[PDB]
Amino acid sequence: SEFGSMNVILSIDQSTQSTKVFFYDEELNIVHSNNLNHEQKCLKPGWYEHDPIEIMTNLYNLMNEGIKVLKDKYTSVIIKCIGITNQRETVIIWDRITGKPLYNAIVWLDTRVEELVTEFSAKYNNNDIQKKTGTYFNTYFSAFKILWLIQNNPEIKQKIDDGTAVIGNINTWLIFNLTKGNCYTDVTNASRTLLMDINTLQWDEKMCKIFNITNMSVLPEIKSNCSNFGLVKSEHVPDYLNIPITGCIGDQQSACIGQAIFDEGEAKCTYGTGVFLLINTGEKVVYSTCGLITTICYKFNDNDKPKYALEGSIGTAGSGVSWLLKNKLIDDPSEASDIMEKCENTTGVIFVPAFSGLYAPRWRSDARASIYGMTFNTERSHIVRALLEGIAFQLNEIVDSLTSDMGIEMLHVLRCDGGMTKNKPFMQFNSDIINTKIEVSKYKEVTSLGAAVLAGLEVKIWDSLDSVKSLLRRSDAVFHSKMDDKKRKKKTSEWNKAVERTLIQL
Amino acid sequence: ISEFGSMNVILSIDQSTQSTKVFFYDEELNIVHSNNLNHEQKCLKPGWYEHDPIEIMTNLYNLMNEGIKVLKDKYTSVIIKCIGITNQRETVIIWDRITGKPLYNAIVWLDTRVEELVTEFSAKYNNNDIQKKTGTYFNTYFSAFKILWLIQNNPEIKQKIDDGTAVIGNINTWLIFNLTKGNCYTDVTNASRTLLMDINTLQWDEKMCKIFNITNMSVLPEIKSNCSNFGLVKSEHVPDYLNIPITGCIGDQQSACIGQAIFDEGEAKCTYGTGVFLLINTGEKVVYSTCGLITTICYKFNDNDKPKYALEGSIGTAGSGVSWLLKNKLIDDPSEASDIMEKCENTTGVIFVPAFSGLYAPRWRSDARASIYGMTFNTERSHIVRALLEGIAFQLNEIVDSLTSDMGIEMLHVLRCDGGMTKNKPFMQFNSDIINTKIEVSKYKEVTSLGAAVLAGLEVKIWDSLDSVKSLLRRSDAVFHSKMDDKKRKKKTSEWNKAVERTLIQL
Ligand SMILES: Nc1ncnc2c1ncn2[C@@H]1O[C@H](COP(=O)(O)OP(=O)(O)O)[C@@H](O)[C@H]1O
Ligand SMILES: Nc1ncnc2c1ncn2[C@@H]1O[C@H](COP(=O)(O)OP(=O)(O)O)[C@@H](O)[C@H]1O
Repeated sequence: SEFGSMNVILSIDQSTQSTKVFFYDEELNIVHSNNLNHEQKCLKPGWYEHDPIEIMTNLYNLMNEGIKVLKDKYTSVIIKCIGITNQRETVIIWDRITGKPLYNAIVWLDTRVEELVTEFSAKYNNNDIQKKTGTYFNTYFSAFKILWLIQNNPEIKQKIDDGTAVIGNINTWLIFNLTKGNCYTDVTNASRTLLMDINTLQWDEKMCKIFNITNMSVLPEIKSNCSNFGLVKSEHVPDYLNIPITGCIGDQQSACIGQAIFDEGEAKCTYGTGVFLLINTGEKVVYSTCGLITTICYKFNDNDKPKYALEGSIGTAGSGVSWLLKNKLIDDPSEASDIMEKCENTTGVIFVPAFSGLYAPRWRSDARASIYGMTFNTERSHIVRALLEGIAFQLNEIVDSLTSDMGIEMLHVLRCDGGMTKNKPFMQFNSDIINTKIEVSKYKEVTSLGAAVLAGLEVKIWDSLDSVKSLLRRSDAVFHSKMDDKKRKKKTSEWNKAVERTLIQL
Repeated sequence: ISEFGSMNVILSIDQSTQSTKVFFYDEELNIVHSNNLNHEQKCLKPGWYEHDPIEIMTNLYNLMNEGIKVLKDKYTSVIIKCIGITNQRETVIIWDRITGKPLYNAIVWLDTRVEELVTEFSAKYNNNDIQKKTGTYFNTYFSAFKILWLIQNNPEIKQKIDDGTAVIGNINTWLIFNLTKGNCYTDVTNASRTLLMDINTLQWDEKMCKIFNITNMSVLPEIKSNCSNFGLVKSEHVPDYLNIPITGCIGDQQSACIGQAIFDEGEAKCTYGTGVFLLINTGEKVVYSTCGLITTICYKFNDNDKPKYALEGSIGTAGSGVSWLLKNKLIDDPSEASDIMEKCENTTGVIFVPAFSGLYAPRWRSDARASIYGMTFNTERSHIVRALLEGIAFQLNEIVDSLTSDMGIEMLHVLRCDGGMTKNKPFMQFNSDIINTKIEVSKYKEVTSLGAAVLAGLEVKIWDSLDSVKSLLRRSDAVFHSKMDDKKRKKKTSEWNKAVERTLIQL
């Protein structure tokens, strides 16, 4: 119909929970979006799988309905290019010629490989693994899952050996189906497999040896984030025939592009159910001394030195707000904002909210949630505030660890997203204790945003990264530290003591 | 009007902190009638706590006169045979011996204006010699530091003590003085709560009075035994009571031991109310505590009798931990606490050291705070509520294990329990397990007025022997025996010990 010309960028965000499509214009407004859940298959405990075909069929459905919606509004709809971003680590093995999965996707959240990680960790110098791949052995990354498949599945062992299978992360799987055969990954995804030399950006021989990948040609070419990943040829999305796929990045790194985290000492934190952090380390490979992850932030082109990052997680810290709600200590999450406005301090109350142990730098799985310093005067308010403060303290320990390893004194910025960022009193406390400028982005959808940006740069939609930079840096709330260093030292040491009581062996 | 025949009764007066109660017991110890009246709890500035001695007296006369009218409007021949007095202890009044005017309000045991003096006097004296003399260290609760404060900030009180025309009395003395229009008496149990009595010889102490500026020892009432003739009622305020004998007198906590039939060594009572505190009968042995608990007099029936002794321990306002769960929405009603301990068999590793006001005896750590340990995302209101309740039991067990170690015994004969936490049977059962004791909950709520009726009736020979009353008094309404093996007790109390360690370790 009637409304004229419309040039768009398709950004696909294939998430854990669902599949999203965003149609961006070249000013980076969302002209249209939709999404579709897929089933989160948890068979026995610790298992977590996806139907790779369900995901693909959801994707086609979304692509086809989006373009009809756009074409029913505008006169000349042009989809210029396609950006792909995705749940990392999650792995599929399939048949190179029919494209049938030889098994479901095994999601990053899956832990059936826990016993193997223990075994292989007892046998190998985890220190040499960290130098090679940027991380110790773990249950999240793809390799131990690829291994489990090789060990409990004769067909997968055999078609890996004969060279007629493909081992792919979700991006590879998306691009292979859309282009009817192309076998690619990018640097950021490749870095989440346990198979890639973190220094040379190549599939690693010794790592594959460790993991029984006997034939290295089943692994897709590692491309850079901007690159030609092929043309759409699928007959499932007829309107998209011959449209170029031109950006590809893992979700967490995509959100760094959406948050314009481009230079060293620039960092982004998500405060959702999970609370985790990425610090851009410039062109320097920094290895952590406290067990945090060395990753690839991005590499735009083949000529570029890649930019590196450091990664840290405090698990599902935002679920401590759900736990206050279960125990009636608040009635609505919004009440947490209210409480931290009214309540200036906790009157000496400290909450070490280690419900699942303490993560980096301490690494203590045996730590539990502990509240200290209460009197008859203590109220829901004080306990709720302490919990929230306990989240900030954990986060500060990670920042103080990563910044110590990087040889810097302070973060340039911490760009923040997720639902806890609606709490401004809480944002302010994080700024105080960490000693950092905190900016909350203008955009919710920083993850799809980064893939659109990458895809648009590759086809030269904008004339330079600087053109997009100032668009991307728009903040919606800004925070500077209002706490003196003497008071920071005093509080974080009261925290340290409370963590000591929590951990001392008796 | 009044046609239901003959009625012989014992009057029991319970002059409490909060109010004044009258109980008319028959000689089967049924309550034929009771009534009561609040008096004002005066908290001027912080730490201060006073009563109007006249308001109390006037409440008492009002209750006495309305009770007897009620009885006389029902019965044909009402006979009030004797009167028993029990009372809030430690609370002190100084008055004029001849007019009976108070020279100042009563200063309630709960009052702490004397805190600086206790600190001073404690820096100066061997608190160890004080304990041997009086059964306790210096404190803000007992009468002497309040009598002292009065002497120091009040020239009239200093002067009329010096010249011999004033009386220093606990609430019993005050009651008996006004009722009999002049008699000046106390009993052994009240005397023991003044800081002025030799805990061994039952005499007012010279040296202790020296310490406290009681320059003239004749202002102190004669120490009587618990059964004794305290005088006849002569007051014209209660005309119907003229010439009725006052024949029992005891401090409230010791009266409850009499009502709970706590007569032999190794027999103990615990109250689980807002406050949670314990008394263990030590037989005829004066046992001094090695952990700062109080050596007191349980009772002495007659002048010929060797007194029976007790040990006393308090965990402060532990029952208020249940109010704190309610403020923080962790339960909706105290009754939900019983429900929770039925359903919830354990706390899945969760421990609550409920030290809201610090830890009392044996540890004595004012710097301890309330602390909760061992939680995961799976922890629920139930687990925290049960942990708190279990934390109360563990504190109590430390006190029992202290007192029993000083007494040279291995186990309590019984623990007779009262208060509203005793409606929670799963909680009573856990205390029985951890402390390792038989727990009996009495048939009677009103064990405090019960004891004074018993004492008054024995004095006038209403019953033929203490054994006559004993079996009546020992009626229980619930009984608990330990269902926990000693290996599990050792494992739990040692997990508790470690949690108290984390709470207290200095960093
Ligand atoms: N006003 C608030 N104050 C503190 N925490 C909040 C507030 N609102 C939401 N949260 C927490 O934020 C998380 C939800 O944020 P979101 O980013 O949508 O989660 P997810 O990462 O699961 O998508 C939950 O942990 C929730 O309890
Ligand atoms: N079912 C119960 N479980 C646990 N505690 C209870 C229960 N019912 C009442 N309580 C507590 O008992 C105390 C009240 O008992 P009571 O002996 O009447 O108090 P007080 O000593 O103030 O007169 C309060 O601490 C109250 O919260």
